[PDB]
Order: sequence, then structure tokens, then C-alpha cells
Amino acid sequence: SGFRKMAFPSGKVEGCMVQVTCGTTTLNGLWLDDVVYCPRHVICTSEDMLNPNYEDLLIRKSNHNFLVQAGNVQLRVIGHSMQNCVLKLKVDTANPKTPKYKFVRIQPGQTFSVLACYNGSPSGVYQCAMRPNFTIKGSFLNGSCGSVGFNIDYDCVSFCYMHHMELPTGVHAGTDLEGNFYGPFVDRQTAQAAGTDTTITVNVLAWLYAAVINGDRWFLNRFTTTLNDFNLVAMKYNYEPLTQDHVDILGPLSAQTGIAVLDMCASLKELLQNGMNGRTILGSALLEDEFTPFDVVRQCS
Amino acid sequence: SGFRKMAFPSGKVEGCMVQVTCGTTTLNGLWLDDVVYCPRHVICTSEDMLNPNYEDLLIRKSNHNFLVQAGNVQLRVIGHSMQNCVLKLKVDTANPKTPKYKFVRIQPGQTFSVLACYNGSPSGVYQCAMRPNFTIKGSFLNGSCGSVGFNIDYDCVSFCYMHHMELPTGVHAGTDLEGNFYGPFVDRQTAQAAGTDTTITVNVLAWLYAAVINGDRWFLNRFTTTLNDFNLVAMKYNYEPLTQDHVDILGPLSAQTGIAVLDMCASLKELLQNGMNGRTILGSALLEDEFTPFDVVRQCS
Ligand SMILES: C[C@H]1C(=O)[C@]23[C@H](O)[C@H]1CC[C@H]2[C@@]12CO[C@]3(O)[C@@H](O)[C@@H]1C(C)(C)CC[C@@H]2O
Ligand SMILES: C[C@H]1C(=O)[C@]23[C@H](O)[C@H]1CC[C@H]2[C@@]12CO[C@]3(O)[C@@H](O)[C@@H]1C(C)(C)CC[C@@H]2O
Repeated sequence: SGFRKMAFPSGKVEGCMVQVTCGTTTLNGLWLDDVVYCPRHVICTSEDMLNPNYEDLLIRKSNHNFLVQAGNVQLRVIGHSMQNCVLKLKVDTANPKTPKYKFVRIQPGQTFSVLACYNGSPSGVYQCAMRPNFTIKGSFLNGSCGSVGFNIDYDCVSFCYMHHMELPTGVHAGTDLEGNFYGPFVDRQTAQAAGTDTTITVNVLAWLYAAVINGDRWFLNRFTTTLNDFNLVAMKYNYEPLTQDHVDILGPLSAQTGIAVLDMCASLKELLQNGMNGRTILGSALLEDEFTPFDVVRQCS
Repeated sequence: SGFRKMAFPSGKVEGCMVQVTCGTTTLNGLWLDDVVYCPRHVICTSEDMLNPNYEDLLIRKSNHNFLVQAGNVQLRVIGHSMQNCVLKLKVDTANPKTPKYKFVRIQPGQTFSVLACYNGSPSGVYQCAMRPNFTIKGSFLNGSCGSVGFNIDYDCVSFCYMHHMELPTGVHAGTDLEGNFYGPFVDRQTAQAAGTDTTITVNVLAWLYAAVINGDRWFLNRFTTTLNDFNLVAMKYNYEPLTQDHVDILGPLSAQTGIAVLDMCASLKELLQNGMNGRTILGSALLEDEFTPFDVVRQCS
């Protein structure tokens, strides 16, 4: 029993992390087979980051301009190319610790583990959600850029995030591993701001099922509601609409606890309208939305 | 910027995790050099766990009774001995992935990373604190026993916890790696219960400094207080007394933010007496006590 914000074991990713240096700019790279992936802004100086032209900046660079260190061992770069907002540095040596991996783009509402790194040195691991507004609420200091987000299915590492920048509200923006940004963000330090965020309704419902399975029952009631009447309430409290697929996805958890999805929706309506009254759910005094139905089943089955 | 409950990278520990089977009982072991460490109750059946005599149970066992699998490879056990509540199984092969390590016993109030494992297979990593009552609030299902807690200093793994049992309130009890239990708990499924817990005052203060550094300032005030007058309030709300060493340990954080320790104590007094008023601190609606001064400096420096 018990429920914690749990990250995937980070070992398989730790063995892929390297340092990439161009001039006086250094950040983290991902070394898979004979390619190192890193943010393209590694070729920018402090001045350039205002408004760079990356094609012009890259054409003026050669292989010897890129320093790659795999811990102590320096890797000889034998090729460079730009793919969207990521740089691909072809190197001398194939990473002998290269795991089975895929590059997958995730959806808002889905979770992943972040291995925060500094100068190619792993510092810590934590669980994130992709916010509805395509930002993440991470923990990143200067030199954390190139740090990756990932899930592990069996022995396969699904890489979904590379960290690029911090936004004005202190939230974080990055790309998939093909170098395509999540949300309407660009790799220049300018006047960009996160759009209005919403609460991930299906995740909050999954978390209430986790609470029931772990013996927190106080918020349950005899009432039920309709998907329409619930969605009217959701809109008012800045929650995402719930769909038939959402209730279908919550089916297994519904069956395990014996509480119908629309019954649990009735509980959420009451919690939104009334609050908690000095009471807690799984050691929290607010409604948690960074656990997916899968995350709950994983930890509570 | 940003603040997350961050675990240490788990790679160095992942490579030490094995499965130990005796009869129909299976759990996790820690393989360091040519020794595998596991809970001694692996030699107990469902019936024995009521009231076992481990000396009698072990004397009736031989090396061939212990099945150890390092993933696929089976390890030949060539010796067995009991050290307090842990079993030491001497094996054929020295673990080639054995990191630099120490066995350290931690204090109530200190934090560590847990690598939750099932049948010698790592499942996830999360951060814990040793509660004042020597329990931990972990996430453990059947087959999680033998899972270890640890810190990483430089390249050295300081192992501090091995998981043994779950208590009636759904909290967890275990030993250091010398097999000595944290708190007044024993390895038999009986009527044991956790003593009354308290809030780790110094940790809550460190977390308020983390909030200030990340731009949460609303709870600050012009007031200060004395260490005595604060400790009178602490006692009432079931907080641990604050000592001169606690304020000394908070010195660096005090200097970084320019808020005196006793000024921050005044803020905590108000938060305890008044509450938060629908407001949050670092994405929490209650006062968090599982971040040490070290944990904050680590993430906010
Ligand atoms: C790598 C990311 C990052 O961390 C950036 C951005 O959020 C993003 C891109 C650039 C840095 C940073 C500008 O702002 C940063 O937040 C900051 O950490 C960087 C320094 C320390 C001020 C150095 C200059 C540097 O331009
Ligand atoms: C390994 C720990 C553990 O997980 C124990 C205890 O908390 C502790 C020791 C024993 C098991 C468990 C008795 O209670 C358990 O909570 C439970 O998970 C175990 C089973 C699944 C019921 C099987 C029998 C077994 O006796």
C-alpha cells in the first residue's frame, strides 16, 4: 500500500548522457548509437539568443568546434546536421550502453520521468506531466538544457522530451527528440508566455480511485450525475471536459473498487463546490492531476 | 527554477538488485561484491510469520535451498549466515557492477531515495523521509521486500534502508543494512503499531526558504519571534522543538534570501495559527516536511 509520485528507474538513460561544448556554451547531449542529440542553441552565444539565424550560425561551424565528453572519454565528432530545433552530432564511437529505444511525441495530460543533468552528469530523477498548455512544471537550473524526459515499457526507453528553455512564470518548454517544440514556443529568449492552463480531469478521477484503493473513502457519496451535468461544473472550475473514452479508460479502476465512473464524478463535483474542510486525500490538501489511469494501475495493482 | 520531490539517479543501485527464493517465498536481494543481502524472513512460510524462531529455521537450511537469479544468470550460493534481521548469502561471483558504497544508519528527519523492486526487477524510484516515529510513508506491494533506500555522495552509494514489513496504518518498517530495525518493530506479522508521529520543523523552515528563492513571498511578515516563544507554539501543533543547531544549519539559506531564521519562524507561527486561506506554497496547500536543508541547497543553488 501507499501512493508516491514515482519516476522510472533512470539507469538506462544515465548511460546515454554526455556534455556538449561549443565556444563558451555547454549543455547536455543524448548519445544513442553513433549520434549525440542536443539543443541547437548550443551554437549561440549570450548575445545571439536575442534573435538568432541558426542556418547562418551552423554553416560557420565545423566538426572540431564541438567538444563532446562521455564522462572522462572525449568523443571525436565526424559529422553535424540540424533537424528542426535539435543538432545531430555523428561521433567516432557507437554508445555500448545504447538501450532499446523509440522517439515518441506524448499528448497533454500524459506523464514521464525527467533525468535532470548538469555538464553531462545526472543529478536527480522526478515525474512530470505535459500540461494542457504544452508547458511542464520541472526543476531546472542553468546548465540543465539537453536533459531528457522518458517512459520505460518493458526494456524499451520511449524518449518524449528534451529541455530547451525556462518561461517567465518559471515553467519550462522543450521539444520531442525530432526537435519539434511542444506548444507555441521557439528557441530564443524573448517575450513568449504560457497560455491559460486547465486541470486534467481524467487524472484527478484516477487519483480519487488510488485514494479509495488505499482506504481514503470520506469524499464518497450515494449521489451520481450525468456526463453533461458534470461537464457544466468542470467548465466553471477550469477543468477539461470528460469524454466517453475517459470513462472507458477509467473502467478497470471502476471495476476494482466497485464505484461507477459517474458516481466518482459526483464526488469531484462536491469537492469542487464545497472544498475539503481541513481533510486530506493521499497526503494532499488539493486535487492532484499528474497521475494517469496507467500510473495508478501500475502502483495499485 | 522550480521545486520537485527529486530522487537520486538509481542506475548504480539497479545493477545490484537480484531475486532470492527459498521454498515458495521470493523477495529482493542486494548483490555487493560476492555477498547478497536480503530480509531473513525469506526462510519463513505464511504459517511461520506468526511467531518464528530464526536460529532453528536457518540451522535446518543449506546453500542449495537458496535460489538467487541476477536477471537471467543464476548465482551459486556457497555460504549463508544471519546478521541481526538480514541474511548474508556468499555467492560464486563478485558483482562486476558493484559501486563504491557504505552502510550508514540515518536519523529521523533525513531523506533518501527508494528503488521499489519486484522479483529483483526495478519498478520505480521516489524520495522518502525517516519519520520521527521511525516509520516511512513509502509505496510497496507484495514482493517489494528487500527493496533498498540510499543517498549518493559523489560516486559513493550510502545504503541506509532495507524494506521488511507494512504496519496496520499502511506505513512501512525496515532495517539498516546491518539488519538493525529502525524503531520498535520486529520481523513477525503481529499487533505492532507506529507510535504518535510529529512534523519535522527544521525541514518545513528549509521548504519555506525554497519557496522564497522560487518567488513565493506572500507568507512573509515584518514580525520576528524568540526560539523559546516559537517552541511554545511548535509543542501545541505537534511540531518538533527547534534547536540552535537547526538555526545554524539554516544559516546558508538565511544568508541567500536575506531573511533571518527567527523571522521565518514568525511566518510559520502565523501559518500554523491562521492557515493558508486558499493560497498555496510551491504547489502545495499544506506545510511540507520531507525536504532537508541539504535537499533545498542541492536543488536551489
Ligand atoms: C538553456 C535554457 C536556460 O536555462 C536558459 C533558457 O531558459 C534556456 C536557453 C538559454 C538559457 C540562459 C538564459 O536563460 C536560462 O533560463 C538560463 O538558465 C541561462 C543563463 C544561466 C542565464 C545563461 C544564458 C542562457 O542564455
Ligand atoms: C514482505 C512484507 C510484506 O509486504 C508483507 C509484510 O508487510 C512483510 C512481511 C510479510 C509480507 C506478507 C504479509 O503482509 C505483507 O504486507 C504482504 O505483502 C505479504 C503477503 C502478500 C500477504 C504474502 C505473505 C507475507 O507474509
